[PDB]
Formats: sequence, C-alpha cells, structure tokens
Amino acid sequence: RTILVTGGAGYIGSHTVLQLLQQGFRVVVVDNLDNASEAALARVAELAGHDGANLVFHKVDLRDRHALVDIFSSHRFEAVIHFAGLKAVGESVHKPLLYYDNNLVGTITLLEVMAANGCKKLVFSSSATVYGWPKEVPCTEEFPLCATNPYGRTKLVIEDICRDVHRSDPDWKIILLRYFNPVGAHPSGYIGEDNNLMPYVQQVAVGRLPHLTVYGTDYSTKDGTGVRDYIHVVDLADGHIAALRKLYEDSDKIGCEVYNLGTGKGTSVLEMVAAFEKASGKKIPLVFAGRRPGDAEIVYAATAKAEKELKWKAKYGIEEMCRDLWNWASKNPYGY
Amino acid sequence: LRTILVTGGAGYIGSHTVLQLLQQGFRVVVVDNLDNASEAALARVAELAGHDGANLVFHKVDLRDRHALVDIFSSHRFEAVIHFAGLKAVGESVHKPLLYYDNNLVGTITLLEVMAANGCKKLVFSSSATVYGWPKEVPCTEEFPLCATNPYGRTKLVIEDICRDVHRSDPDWKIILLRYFNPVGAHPSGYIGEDPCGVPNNLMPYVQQVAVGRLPHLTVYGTDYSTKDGTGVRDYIHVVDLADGHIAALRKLYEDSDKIGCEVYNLGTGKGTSVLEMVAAFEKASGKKIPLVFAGRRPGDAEIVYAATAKAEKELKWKAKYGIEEMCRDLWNWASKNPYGYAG
Ligand SMILES: NC(=O)c1ccc[n+]([C@@H]2O[C@H](COP(=O)([O-])OP(=O)(O)OC[C@H]3O[C@@H](n4cnc5c(N)ncnc54)[C@H](O)[C@@H]3O)[C@@H](O)[C@H]2O)c1
Ligand SMILES: O=c1ccn([C@@H]2O[C@H](COP(=O)(O)OP(=O)(O)O[C@H]3O[C@H](CO)[C@@H](O)[C@H](O)[C@H]3O)[C@@H](O)[C@H]2O)c(=O)[nH]1
Ligand SMILES: O=c1ccn([C@@H]2O[C@H](COP(=O)(O)OP(=O)(O)O[C@H]3O[C@H](CO)[C@@H](O)[C@H](O)[C@H]3O)[C@@H](O)[C@H]2O)c(=O)[nH]1
Repeated sequence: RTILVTGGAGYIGSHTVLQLLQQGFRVVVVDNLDNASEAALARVAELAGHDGANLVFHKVDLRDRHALVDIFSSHRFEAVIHFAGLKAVGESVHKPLLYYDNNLVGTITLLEVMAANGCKKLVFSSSATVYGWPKEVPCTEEFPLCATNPYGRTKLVIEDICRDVHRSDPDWKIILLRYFNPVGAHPSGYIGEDNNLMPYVQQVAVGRLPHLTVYGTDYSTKDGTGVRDYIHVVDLADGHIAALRKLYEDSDKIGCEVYNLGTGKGTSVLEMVAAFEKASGKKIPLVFAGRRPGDAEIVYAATAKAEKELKWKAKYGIEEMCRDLWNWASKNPYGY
Repeated sequence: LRTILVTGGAGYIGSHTVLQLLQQGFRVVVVDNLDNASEAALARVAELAGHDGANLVFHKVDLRDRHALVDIFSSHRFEAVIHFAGLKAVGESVHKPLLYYDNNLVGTITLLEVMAANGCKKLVFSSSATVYGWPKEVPCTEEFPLCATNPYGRTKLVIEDICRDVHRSDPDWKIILLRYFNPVGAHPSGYIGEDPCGVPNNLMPYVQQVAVGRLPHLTVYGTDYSTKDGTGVRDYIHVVDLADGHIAALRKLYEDSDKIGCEVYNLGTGKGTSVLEMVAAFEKASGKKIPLVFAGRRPGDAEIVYAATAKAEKELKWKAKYGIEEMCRDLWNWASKNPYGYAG
C-alpha cells in the first residue's frame, strides 16, 4: 500500500513518514524543501532500518501541475496525507500573497490532480487556530470557526474547500486533523524540528537567548499565564496512522470528517518552563510582559470524538516532550 | 490620458462599465477569457462608443496565465484595475467547487501578484451582497456579519479577506470592494445586455425569455416567506447604475486615495421589491403576460435582502439614478431587439 505524503520532509511530516515506513507502507514524499532539509528524510530512512528502501523522495512544489501529474501517473496511491504549506504567522501578516498562493494554489492543484487520477482519499493537516479565541474550553470539533491571521485563514479556507469537494462528489473520503501545539522530537534525538514557545525556551536553556519573555500574566488561568494543549510530535504522527486506518476500514461510514489531535490537558507557560527546567537541568530566566496581541488566553482539545471515532488517544506527557526536545537539540544544536 | 484595466470586461456588468468608462474619456484595456461571454458585447460597446471605440483594446487572456498577464502589465501604465472576472453560477459552484476555487481564487491571486510586481496597487473588486448570507435585519449595512452559503459565495468572501490582508501588509495598496445587490436591466440603447447560456438562473433573464416566447412560464420559488406577498424581496439595481458606481470608485481612488485603505461599499438602491412586484413591473413595461408556476423555496435563497445606501451616498458620492420601471423598460428593449442575444 502506497501513500503520497506532501510536505513529508518537514517536522510533523518526517515523524509521520517514519511511522508509515514502520507500519509497512511504501511512502512517496513530495516536498519543495522550502522549510526543510533533505537530511531529515535521509535520517528517517536510516531510522527505518529494513524499511528505508520503501521511501521515495521527489523535490516538487505542489503548484507544479506537470510534475505532480507525473508523480501520480507513476504510482497507485491509496491516500494522500497533505502536510505541505507555509505556517509562520508573522510572515503571513507581512506576506499574505505568499501564503494564499502557496497554501491555496498548492492545495487546489493537488486536489485537482488527485481527482483526475482517481485518488480521492485525503488526510489534511489543519490546526486548532481555526477555533480563533474560543469562548469556552475544551474546544470540540463543533465549535465556531474563525481565523485570526492570514495563515489561519488559509487553513480554514482549505477545510471549507474539502467540505465542498465532498458535498460535490461522495466518492471523496477526507479526514481533517486539527493539530494542537506540537512539541518534541523522536526519542532517539536524531530527528526533530529544523516562532514557538518551546523552541524559544530551549534557546534560553543553552544561552542563545538571555531570557524567555512571558506574554501575559493576568489571564484567568491558574498561574495567570497562557494555557495550551501541547502534544508530542510522535503522538501527532500516530494520529495519521489512525486516520489511514479509519479510511481503510471505515470509508463506508465517513465523508469529510474532522478530528482534534490534542491531549485534552491545558498547560500554562510557567508549567512548561518548569517541565523544561527539570528535563534540561538549566534555568530559564524570565521577563514578565504584557499580553501578546492576537493571543488566545486558553485553548485545549476535547478529545472525545477522536477517542471514539478515530480510535486514537495521545500517549506521551509534557515532561517526556521536554526531555525529547532537549535530547534532540543537545545532540543537534544546529539541526541537520 | 488615463487607462483602466478591466478584467472580465466582456461580461454583463463589465461590458456596461467599459462603455461608461469610454464615454468619460478613459482608455480601457479588457482582459477576458471569453468563458462566459463572446466578443460581441465588446464590439457593440465599441459601436456605441463611436470614435471612442478606438480607446477599447481587448486581450483574450485568462487571469491564471501569469506570463500573458505580466506581458500586459509590463507594457502598460494603468491607473487602476477593475476586477469583474470570475465564475458566478451558484448551482454550478456546488457541483464543481474546484472549478470555482481554481478560477476565482487562483485568477485573483495571480492578478494581485502581477499588479504588485508591476507597480499598480489600485483595485476595484466585484463583491456581492451574498456575503451577508441570510441577514438578521434589513437594510444591510457594510458592518453586518459576513458569511458564505455556497462555494461561489465563499470565493467572494475569501477574496474580500485577501484584499484586506494585502492592504494591512502594504499601505501603498488602495482597494475598493463593491458589494453589488441584484443587477438588472441593460443600456437604454438596447444594443447590449445580459446574454446567459442555457436556462437562466436569475429572475429577470428568465422573465424576459418568457416574454419573448422562448420559455413557457416563470416558476416562482417560494410563496411562504414573511414578506408582503410571500415571495422573496431583493434590491434590484440597474446595471448602468452599477457601472456608474465604478466611475465613482475610480474617482475616490483618484481624488481621495490618502483617506482610504481597503474600503467596502454597498451598491444598491435601498428599496426592496418582491418577485411578484418585478413580474408586474415587467408586464407593464413589455405589454406581455408572464404565466406562472408555483414551487417551493429554492435551497439557499434568502428571504429579504436590500442595501443600506448611506455609506456609498456619503463616501462615494454615489446614488442610483434609475428605478424599477426604467430597469424593466431597458431589459425589455434589449430582449425584444435581441431575443436570441448577440448570436441572433
Ligand atoms: N450579476 C450577478 O449575478 C452578480 C451579482 C453580484 C456579483 N457578481 C459578480 O460580478 C462580476 C460580474 O458579474 P457579471 O454578471 O458581469 O458576470 P459575467 O459572467 O457576465 O462576467 C464574468 C466574466 O469574467 C470572465 N472570466 C471568468 N473567469 C476568467 C478568468 N480566469 N480570466 C479572465 N476572464 C475570466 C468571463 O468570461 C465573463 O465574461 C462577477 O465576478 C460576479 O461574480 C455577480
Ligand atoms: O516567547 C513566548 C512565546 C509564547 N509564549 C506564550 O506561550 C504560549 C504558546 O505560544 P506559541 O508557541 O506562540 O503557540 P500559540 O500561541 O498557541 O500559536 C502558535 O503556535 C501554534 C502551534 O504550533 C500555531 O498553530 C499558531 O499558528 C502559532 O501562532 C502562548 O500562551 C504564548 O503567549 C510566551 O509567553 N513567550
Ligand atoms: O426562476 C426564478 C428565479 C428567481 N426567483 C426568485 O427571484 C428572486 C431573485 O432571485 P435571483 O435573480 O436568482 O437572485 P438572488 O438569488 O438574489 O441572487 C442575485 O443577488 C445576489 C446578491 O448580490 C448575488 O450574489 C447573486 O449572484 C445574484 O445573481 C428570489 O427571491 C428568487 O427566489 C424565482 O422565483 N424564480
């Protein structure tokens, strides 16, 4: 069984490719290497051992229709997992056309080529950013949707495109996965991430930054700092194995489904700092600051739908995430 | 010399706007792929424009053809772009959503990128009152909540949001989004007008085909709404008034650029008219009788929608000059002189 993984050289994608190879899939990755190194997939192939030969890599942009058509014509794909996209919020505010072009034109082209080739099974990387600034927690998949920056708008637009495609053509089977806050690295520390709290904390721990600025101390949370659902990247990867299994075993009873991928636990900024201090043995000097414009106060997942319908629950906790980030970053201070 | 690039200018609203522009002395470059129009509308525009027809140049190009679009922008100095190009059939958008997302979003994104790279950051965009969805009150002001109820409507709202994000990223952009209400009618000469393919999806093109004998009756979709007669109520605006609202938008960009960023204005009349009232007005204009069939509501239809005109009146200095009687007169003149459209 062969899976096309767009964006598979990136953070979540590379961890997912490793698990797919262990599960016995043939994997074809398409990635333009805009935001990733080819070394990530070389290392994934090493970690895959006996299954490393089942990984094929093509340096292709999804907007290159001809190149994409040739990839689909050379393989019979069971499904596509679509991680490719740009994701930096600040860059999206400064360069919105870059984001709308890359994310929307790349996705639309992929969907068209998929339909023309008869591959109508998709798993899409969405994000909890589509819940906006939620009025209540935990956030269920039925919550009101609204994006708060151009990057988030691209994710919500793509979800809506997928729902419209499914309504137009019931042969499509689509799973949208709303990831919460990814942290960590494979526990080998040989692959990992190469703009967010925990990467900043780790840089403070090694002295590359003098302090962590804490954005907001007057929130209505236990310690006054912002609260998020931090989820180990290996758990996120595993949720994609569950999504392929759902498409493989339960396609007759799904259409365009959406599931949160989170832990269901909210952890504050200071709690994550404390967990990282314990993992690293380092102190993280703090500067307390005002709220950061655009920040939600508290966001975490309602896990019930994923637990019952996707048959998936996260397995790793925040201390483990912090240890695995520390291990990767200590062994690889400059990434790959 | 002032030159305007008009995308989608071979279509219904675009052709009427091209004509008004030519009559004001603008040079007009039209980009249109002719997917939903023929050259005939533009050739009649050029005929009505007299010697000013020499000031209309037509480029048969798709907005997604980046190389061809770059060639146009690099060889012209444009004061502004008016962007009418797009697909607009609701039912087709539900059945073929990728066609709509591709044409409308990829075309618009390509256009904005080519504009920005070639130093033309002045845009007037064809939006729609569809973004108000099912309004909780009327009249609808520009600050009402925005939604989309079908894939076509989603493309319009997404493009409005792209434009707002582009402006926020780069204050040299000046963008006017125009939310059209329900366009009806034709230039009073009767030489140009709406020429739909197939069975018309909208009320007044359907009515006129009944009046000229090509279809046997109008089906009325829904008679149980909470309105005066039970049928849907809309703000019908003469297409020539819509065209004049674009002249007003260009004037605002030309004279008031500093005070604006990415602004939005309704283009409507502020009056709601029901389906039955439009049929009666068309019977009076045409002298024909329109037989009716009664049916249930059409999925997705709003009950009552009409414009709050105060912002356009104050800030664009624009108000509609035509009423329902004139819209119906002008539609009938186009229909009876061209019962089979441009093809004859
Ligand atoms: N009249 C309405 O029902 C109505 C009301 C509100 C808003 N609008 C919007 O107003 C605009 C004009 O309306 P209209 O009645 O003149 O529609 P129309 O279909 O007559 O005009 C659209 C024109 O755009 C052209 N076009 C489409 N895709 C193109 C592309 N990629 N490149 C170049 N040209 C392309 C078509 O060939 C057509 O001539 C449209 O964008 C429409 O969505 C429609
Ligand atoms: O230097 C920092 C960075 C973050 N925070 C706080 O830490 C928490 C997490 O922040 P961050 O890592 O920026 O994540 P989010 O605010 O949840 O959102 C970012 O991270 C998400 C997960 O990767 C993405 O989906 C979003 O698009 C992206 O804006 C927030 O409460 C922040 O206020 C700080 O106090 N100091
Ligand atoms: O054969 C018909 C067609 C329409 N109607 C009724 O007539 C009214 C107007 O319908 P229509 O002409 O189809 O316009 P709307 O659906 O209001 O849509 C128009 O008004 C919106 C506001 O801009 C635009 O988005 C649309 O593209 C534009 O075509 C509605 O109450 C319809 O139920 C009928 O009874 N029979």
